[PDB]
Amino acid sequence: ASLEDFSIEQLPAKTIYALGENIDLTGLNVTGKYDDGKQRPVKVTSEQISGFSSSVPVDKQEVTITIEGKQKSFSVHISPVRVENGVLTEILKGYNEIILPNSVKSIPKDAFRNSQIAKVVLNEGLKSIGDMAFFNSTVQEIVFPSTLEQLKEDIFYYCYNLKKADLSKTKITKLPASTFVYAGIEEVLLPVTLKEIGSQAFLKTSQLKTIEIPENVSTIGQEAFRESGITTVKLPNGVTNIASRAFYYCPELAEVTTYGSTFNDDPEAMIHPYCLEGCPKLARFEIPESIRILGQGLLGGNRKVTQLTIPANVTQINFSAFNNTGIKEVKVEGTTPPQVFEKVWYGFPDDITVIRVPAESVEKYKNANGWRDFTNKITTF
Ligand SMILES: [Cl-]
Ligand SMILES: [Cl-]
Ligand SMILES: [Cl-]
Ligand SMILES: [Cl-]
Ligand SMILES: [Cl-]
Repeated sequence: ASLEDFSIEQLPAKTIYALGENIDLTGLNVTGKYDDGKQRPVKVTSEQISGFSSSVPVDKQEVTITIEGKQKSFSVHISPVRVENGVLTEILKGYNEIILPNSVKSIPKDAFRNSQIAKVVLNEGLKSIGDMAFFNSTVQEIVFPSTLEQLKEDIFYYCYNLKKADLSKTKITKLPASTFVYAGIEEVLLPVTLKEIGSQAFLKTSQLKTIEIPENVSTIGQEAFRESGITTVKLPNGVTNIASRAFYYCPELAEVTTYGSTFNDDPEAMIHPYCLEGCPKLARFEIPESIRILGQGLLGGNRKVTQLTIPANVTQINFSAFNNTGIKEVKVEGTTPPQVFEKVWYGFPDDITVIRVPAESVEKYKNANGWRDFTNKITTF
């Protein structure tokens, strides 16, 4: 009935510790093999443990289990951070890479402000990141966890070396205002839970090559992609609010395309004024199916977009919406002409070639306010 050997069946759930944290054996499962032929679970306590210490940072620390003179080891990692009541309260200086312990529930405001770190691996269990958390940090790479649900503003503001932000597995519902202003991000992946992009979130992201807006986003904040380096944009059809100057002065923006079957019935749904003004390379522009109103000067100054389709949901086109453009051919899909509330519309260019509308609606369009200004250019699909 003497112990002959023992096996570590399951390691403790916590193997990444903050400085000054005691070991936690929850989840540790040890099986003992005895001289009477029986295998039994063995209760492991502090009395059977040696080699644990969270006094200094250690990449790989060997923790030994001793039972009846027999020994087996497992590794822990001591991170150069302090955590109080789930809050990351301190970060030691001079560490190029930090792996957050399992105990971090929140990162407070300015935690990594002006940090010289290269890489941060955020932990499973992390729920929120506070204001300016990585403001003007030299951080090059961040591993985000599936439990991240809340963000405050200006987190990666001035993060010139942050090449990528993969948030696709997080649960965030809002990307706050000014998240990546002047950041060096080349690519950003957003989760299915995302509903809105805050104001100036990608302001002056000169290296951001593209953007794919995920399926459940309804709102794109004011000047969200102003002066970004984005070459292409993908929008779900369920987008209802594209705020003013959202893609303002994007010098490399070549196309804005829509996708999917998402649809939101919202009477305020609108592409707000001067949304894609100052985009000279824009040559393909598509409107999401959920849009109800087309604001003023949406493509102001552009000459490369020659074709435009007005989706069937559009019920209103505002003053001088598309007149200062190179649009030659328009397809209006609605059987009821979009309403014009202006006496002088300036809706489309005087140099337009054709407006194609449903065959059964040609007379309605020819006699409708605004649309009647282009009666000579109105024909069927
Ligand atoms: Cl390091
Ligand atoms: Cl670390
Ligand atoms: Cl916002
Ligand atoms: Cl709806
Ligand atoms: Cl215009």
